[PDB]
Amino acid sequence: QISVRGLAGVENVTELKKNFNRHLHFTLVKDRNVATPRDYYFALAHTVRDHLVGRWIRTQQHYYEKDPKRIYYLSLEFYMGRTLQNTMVNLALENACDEATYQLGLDMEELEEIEEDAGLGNGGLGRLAACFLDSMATLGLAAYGYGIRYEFGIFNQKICGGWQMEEADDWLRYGNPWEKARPEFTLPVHFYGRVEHTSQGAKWVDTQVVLAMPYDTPVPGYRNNVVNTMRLWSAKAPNDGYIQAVLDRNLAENISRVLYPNDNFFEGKELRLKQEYFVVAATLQDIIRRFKSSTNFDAFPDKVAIQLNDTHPSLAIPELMRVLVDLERLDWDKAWEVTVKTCAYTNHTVIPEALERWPVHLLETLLPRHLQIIYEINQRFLNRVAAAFPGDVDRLRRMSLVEEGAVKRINMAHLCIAGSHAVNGVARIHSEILKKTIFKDFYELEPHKFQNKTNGITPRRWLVLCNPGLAEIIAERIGEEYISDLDQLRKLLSYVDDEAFIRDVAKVKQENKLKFAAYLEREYKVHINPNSLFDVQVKRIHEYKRQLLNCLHVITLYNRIKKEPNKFVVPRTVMIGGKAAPGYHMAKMIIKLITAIGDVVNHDPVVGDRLRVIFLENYRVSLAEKVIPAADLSEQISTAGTEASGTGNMKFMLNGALTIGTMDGANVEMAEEAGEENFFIFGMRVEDVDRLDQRGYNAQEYYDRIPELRQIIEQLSSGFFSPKQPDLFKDIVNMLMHHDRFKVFADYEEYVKCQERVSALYKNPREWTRMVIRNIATSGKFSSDRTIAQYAREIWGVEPSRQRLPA
Amino acid sequence: QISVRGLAGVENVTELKKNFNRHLHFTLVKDRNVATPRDYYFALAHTVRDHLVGRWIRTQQHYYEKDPKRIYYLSLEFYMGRTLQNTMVNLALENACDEATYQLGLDMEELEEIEEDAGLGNGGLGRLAACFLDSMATLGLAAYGYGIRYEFGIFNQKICGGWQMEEADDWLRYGNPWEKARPEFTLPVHFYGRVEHTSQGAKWVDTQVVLAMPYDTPVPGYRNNVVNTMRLWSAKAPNDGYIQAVLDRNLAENISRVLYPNDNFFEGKELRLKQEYFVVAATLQDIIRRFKSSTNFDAFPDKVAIQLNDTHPSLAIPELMRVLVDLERLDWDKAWEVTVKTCAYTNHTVIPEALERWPVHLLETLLPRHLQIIYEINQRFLNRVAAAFPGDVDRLRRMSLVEEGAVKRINMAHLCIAGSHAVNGVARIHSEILKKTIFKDFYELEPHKFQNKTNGITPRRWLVLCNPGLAEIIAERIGEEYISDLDQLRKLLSYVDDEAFIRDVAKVKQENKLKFAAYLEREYKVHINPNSLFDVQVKRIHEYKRQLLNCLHVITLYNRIKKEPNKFVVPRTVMIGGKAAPGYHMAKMIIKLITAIGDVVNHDPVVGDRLRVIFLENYRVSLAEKVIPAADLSEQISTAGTEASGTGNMKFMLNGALTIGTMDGANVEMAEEAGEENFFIFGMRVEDVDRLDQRGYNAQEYYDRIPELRQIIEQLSSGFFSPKQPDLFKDIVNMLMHHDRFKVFADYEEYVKCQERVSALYKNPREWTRMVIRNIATSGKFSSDRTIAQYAREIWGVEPSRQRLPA
Ligand SMILES: Nc1ccc(C(=O)NC(=O)N[C@@H]2O[C@H](CO)[C@@H](O)[C@H](O)[C@H]2O)cc1
Ligand SMILES: Nc1ccc(C(=O)NC(=O)N[C@@H]2O[C@H](CO)[C@@H](O)[C@H](O)[C@H]2O)cc1
Ligand SMILES: O=c1[nH]cnc2c1ncn2[C@@H]1O[C@H](COP(=O)(O)O)[C@@H](O)[C@H]1O
Ligand SMILES: O=c1[nH]cnc2c1ncn2[C@@H]1O[C@H](COP(=O)(O)O)[C@@H](O)[C@H]1O
Ligand SMILES: *Cc1c(COP(=O)(O)O)cnc(C)c1O
Ligand SMILES: *Cc1c(COP(=O)(O)O)cnc(C)c1O
Repeated sequence: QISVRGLAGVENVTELKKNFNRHLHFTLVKDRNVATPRDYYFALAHTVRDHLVGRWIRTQQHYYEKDPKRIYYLSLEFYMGRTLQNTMVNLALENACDEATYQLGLDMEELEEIEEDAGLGNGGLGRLAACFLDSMATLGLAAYGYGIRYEFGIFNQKICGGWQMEEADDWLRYGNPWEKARPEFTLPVHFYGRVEHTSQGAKWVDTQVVLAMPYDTPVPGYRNNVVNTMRLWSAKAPNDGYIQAVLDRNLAENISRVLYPNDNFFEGKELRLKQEYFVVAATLQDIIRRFKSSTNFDAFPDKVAIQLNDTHPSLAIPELMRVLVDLERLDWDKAWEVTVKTCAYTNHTVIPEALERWPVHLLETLLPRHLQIIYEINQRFLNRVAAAFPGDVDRLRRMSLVEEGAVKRINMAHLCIAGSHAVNGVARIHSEILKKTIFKDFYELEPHKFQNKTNGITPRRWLVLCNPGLAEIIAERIGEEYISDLDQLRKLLSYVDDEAFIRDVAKVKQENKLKFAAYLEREYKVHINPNSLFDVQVKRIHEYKRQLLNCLHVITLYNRIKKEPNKFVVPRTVMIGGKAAPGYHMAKMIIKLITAIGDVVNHDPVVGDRLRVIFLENYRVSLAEKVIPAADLSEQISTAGTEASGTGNMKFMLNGALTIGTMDGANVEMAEEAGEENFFIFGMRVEDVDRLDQRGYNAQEYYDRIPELRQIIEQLSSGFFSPKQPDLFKDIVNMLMHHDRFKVFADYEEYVKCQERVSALYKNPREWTRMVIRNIATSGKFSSDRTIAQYAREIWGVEPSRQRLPA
Repeated sequence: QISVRGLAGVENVTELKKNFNRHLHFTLVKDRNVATPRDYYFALAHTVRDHLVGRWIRTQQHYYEKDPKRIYYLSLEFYMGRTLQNTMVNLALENACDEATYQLGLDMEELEEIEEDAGLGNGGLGRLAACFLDSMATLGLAAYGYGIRYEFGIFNQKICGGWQMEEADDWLRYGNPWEKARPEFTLPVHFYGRVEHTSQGAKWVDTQVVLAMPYDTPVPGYRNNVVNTMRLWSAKAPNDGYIQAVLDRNLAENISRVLYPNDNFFEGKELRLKQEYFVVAATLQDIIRRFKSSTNFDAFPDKVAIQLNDTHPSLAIPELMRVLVDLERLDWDKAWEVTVKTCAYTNHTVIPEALERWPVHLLETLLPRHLQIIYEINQRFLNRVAAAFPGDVDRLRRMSLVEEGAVKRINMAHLCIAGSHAVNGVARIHSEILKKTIFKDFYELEPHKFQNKTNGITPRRWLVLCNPGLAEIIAERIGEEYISDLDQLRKLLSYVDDEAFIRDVAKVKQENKLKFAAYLEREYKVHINPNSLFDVQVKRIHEYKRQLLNCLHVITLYNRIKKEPNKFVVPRTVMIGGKAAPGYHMAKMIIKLITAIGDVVNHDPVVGDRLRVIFLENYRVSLAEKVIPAADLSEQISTAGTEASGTGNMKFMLNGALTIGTMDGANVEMAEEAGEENFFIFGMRVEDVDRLDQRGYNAQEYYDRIPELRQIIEQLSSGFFSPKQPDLFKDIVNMLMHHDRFKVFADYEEYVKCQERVSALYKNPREWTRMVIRNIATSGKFSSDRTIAQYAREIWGVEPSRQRLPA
């Protein structure tokens, strides 16, 4: 036992054991002689869940009595990962459960590995929602997460012949012990139909109804006895040839069947639009119901805050208007005032292909009334623009919520800005770019709406839970208070010259690496050298994230070794992992290239154990918890101006890895906090990128001037990495040479040079560790508690509280 | 409190209460201030379920240790109804739970009404399976019920404008506390593919796989601590555009989506065939697995008995052969010997349109290997016939498993007889008819195979549970032993002249009628006179059951009243209820006719409260438990030779109703047991029916000779019962006059006369009750415990046991 895991009291352990046996018997209907590890996992899960119940019921009862302003976080993604360990940590039950299971003859880690990840998200945006829920509970806010209970989350990735294969993520197969179905709270959602204009107001009729059934999952705060709720909706068909009619119910229920895995290119698919309205319509009725139980909607914004995670739930704006105007009978102007003061929008990217632009004909058929409301919103908004900038007809077309052209579309981002009192970017540089480029016109019209809220990650899951060894040595010296006040890590700077601490920091990292190296062999049968530098790049596969630039460096290292075999080089294990969206051809070709490189490099006798290339299969939250604590070097190399913020970068910094990256997204603030001397910065800044675009990017120039780069391209073209299929990577070479929107070649030279400096420092164990200490010590700003406290104070208008609850 | 409901001990009640509160808190995650009646129902349900667990685990553990011969009852239908009260009764917890809930300020009856019926059956055949499970557990047999877990059971019937409307039976919406999912025991089921003939045996390849996930439901015996299992399979797709692929999983899972409600006409639908193989394939693998854990399959028949409930699971025969021959490598002759000794078949009807005759092209595409096995079975069987009856070529074509003609079909009944060591009818007269007509050729070839097993009903649900008042007065005089030894009711004959008993029997019936009369107003807002004779006919709507004959009598009574308004007539409340299969036009027209008659009769001032016609909506198991105890007259009027047995008839006899009926099915044995003087028998016997068919049935003859009958037909034709739609019932009149396969007119005169005798007896309260006592006293033979004991001894080769288990 380690301290930060709580106390293992005698009667506490005694109680856990009897309840464990009680659940195995009564709940699982099992007996010790036939129970399997999975059965034991569920017994433990139900045992821990029991401890949540009392707190969950009184927290909600408390909000009913106090009636504080309620925060509603709307998102179509909640990348939760596993729940068991996180629950024990927040309830201070980890050591007790560890002891209790030990006495029962069971290994708790083994049991924890049985839980399926709740992968209801694609990557950053979904995981941000998850960290936010944790921080909002830890800060005592009356917050509710609202989304969709997908029967199938992000697909499980299988690598066959070096290619990605997608497999259904049937995460509910064995059941979900954490959720509680609330069929009694089912609500109706309407689709299609037509709008009738009677004497007194518009009426939406002849609609098809789909029921929204909620499932509640508890969200425990960190040791403050606060347990908030994450409510996820499931689609159900109303009960009203016979056989075919029953079988056709599936049509309606398909709405909550699966998570769309396309995080790169917006697809105007009808099913996706249905999902977006489904979550919005059910959620708003729930919100209003709770409000009416606290008819003067003037106080609505004082009791309700709705945060839109990107434009995915943007229909909340016209839906709130529909309800207030059509159902509650408020006049337009009043309803609009309430709507704007209630809603706030968060943008996550400036890349055009990711922005939602719904075809008018789709909204016309599916949501006829909302389209009319959107047109009216646009009309009134443009009248305001026309009055502020008389005669500027071009601005009018640019700011319109309706885009003209081949097919008319609705720009959901413009809709969100017009209908929100606050719009924020997720990193200082990103928020600035929003004001200077993409949303410049809106900023000039309403400057007060634009804010910045730099992202963060929760130190519970991303430190205490996944790196107990590091959390312990830190606590030994500054206490446990930093876990909910991460800024305290700064006190660690006074230990940068402490020989003992330096030794412990390095020991923990070594232990994490051996632990991960072992895992690689157990569950994947691959052998790596634990003494090599762990060079890691894990995140979804995208051209802008430039996994390709990493590949070029790897090949360069390989070619240099083959050039001078007996020359010493710092050993490296290069790990790249991440999923590619199913229809993203280039991303899939990049995964293939990575494995192809490994096939050559990992079997070259001359290389030995000096260089290894491994593709981490099925990267997901639970895998991130294993690899991040074991990393030495974090690759954050997106083209300057493309990664809005990034969050994986923060996870690595908090866990003892140094960072090599561009001045993009949050990397800028990270370097600023730790000091540029303690970061491995390289490449073009946003300004350099622009200037290059003015001139015109010509990749051929770099190819002609850099011999090493030329050699790599020729190897790719000639089939050096694909003997049986010589032209296998022709698409990659053609993209790099003629239409690379992300300028991979432009940063190649500086990148390779920077990597040499990384290797130089790694050769000096003591100085590498001292730099690590300086990074960990200054990672405090990146806690989602800080992010949430800012949202609370500057956007929602509520004060966070660290005050514990009762028992 | 009443005796037969067990003791309400102090610490037993104390324990139930604390566990009730524990579940409401920890399981339902609720608090007393927001809990609804449904929440209380679930808390109680989980509380009672807890008491089942210990017994369930040791009963199964016991079978593993003793290793007795195992009985497998295969059925595509299990009409279970509600489980809460039945569980309390069998566990002797009813009074304790009643007291415990009372002390908590709750009414247990109210809570019991919240449970949804598990309606996984159509009628008699499905309910028989349910009663059988109860008796097998009560008799200590190591029995397992195997079927399909339909997401939607028999449709809920709504009557709109007098017409039947079907509504999806979403019985799992709020969850099922009685079942335990066993995903760890999932098995693969194969479909389609092709057969490869290699060197060593045939091979079924290129198949599509569908997973079978089992859900176990406990089946408690009556106070013997035995808890058997009913295992129901659910269809799941294997995990191996992306979105569409995931959505298409529904195709595979549609197999267990809904129960086919067509109990009248066989439809060769592919989905139904898939359901039949699905249950058979998953079940047999489970059976074999359990056997191999008890490779000499010679002892297989000594450890396994498979009972086929009708031909629906007949594929078990060729599937067992497939496994033994193709997988286990036994030679054909040996495998066949094992198969025959293992399987037994039960027939439920002689009506040709109900018999399963699958088109060869369907089996050819879906189950190619089974078709080959069936052909081989047929070939060897016909060689035996040819040898026993040399030169009888006609017999060869008649007995073939393959029917020639427009489209080749497989006669599943012939397959079942050839592959079973026992074939039984469900009532003496039915079994005889099987041997004389439909299966005459098979009987002559193998007389030893044919048996009779007269049906029965369980006295727990059909007496103790639904009629506690009657069960109590009986117990007061002869004890409680009759509940599991129904033959003891005969001792009641010595009380036929007991003035006290006569008074109590009549009092209970009166109380049941007032109780039902009240229910009719509460949940259906209809007022009836509790002092009238309750004339009831409840069962599925079929032409052979002749609800139409009942209608003719009702109209006759109405016309007689209108004829002589001031003439005294015994008051009657005629209740008819039952569902019509969705595609059965005539059955739906009959329901409409019933309501139409009520619309006229119930609003005629001259009739007053002397005659009322009510159609009991949504007849199902839970409704049967309410109306049967309240009935005075039971209508069992099927055309002689058409109702194989009937079971509703037995339920009425056990609950104090007199019976008016034909000498059909079990009615014959019932009259034989009680004495014909104590039964209201009328109409043609089977012999009379045949003779009429020889001559030729001419309905016109009856129409011309019976004035009262002529008047009714003219009223129907002229639109007397359908003013706005004069020809609404032209199809009914046309059927009755020109093509009535069931000779409604032929029994009309005798039926009306018999009904007059019923009314005459009802006018003498004392003599009516004495006759009732003679019926109840002789209903012992109709307990499913007797039926099951006979199956056990004469077919399965096992001895029933009344010995209790431990605790
Ligand atoms: N239709 C979709 C569906 C999903 C996405 C999506 O997942 N997008 C992202 O995750 N974006 C990521 O969200 C993170 C959290 O703010 C940022 O730090 C990161 O820079 C951004 O790229 C984008 C569009
Ligand atoms: N394809 C199907 C589906 C369902 C059925 C069906 O439910 N049949 C019956 O219920 N038949 C009934 O089964 C009872 C139990 O033995 C008998 O007493 C009764 O006489 C018989 O008609 C018949 C064919
Ligand atoms: O009418 C009410 N009376 C008492 N408590 C209530 C009432 N409505 C809500 N509550 C409490 O408030 C919690 C919040 O429920 P919500 O509507 O899901 O937010 C409930 O679980 C109850 O504890
Ligand atoms: O290998 C075994 N060891 C000990 N008990 C067993 C074993 N296999 C089955 N059992 C017991 O037998 C019960 C019957 O399981 P079944 O296979 O579903 O019939 C199980 O719940 C166990 O109690
Ligand atoms: C933190 C996280 C992300 C986001 O990583 P970035 O490098 O910021 O894109 C994506 N996936 C998982 C599973 C994560 O844990
Ligand atoms: C007993 C029962 C039946 C069978 O009734 P019969 O009159 O024999 O056809 C049908 N339905 C239900 C719900 C039953 O309880």
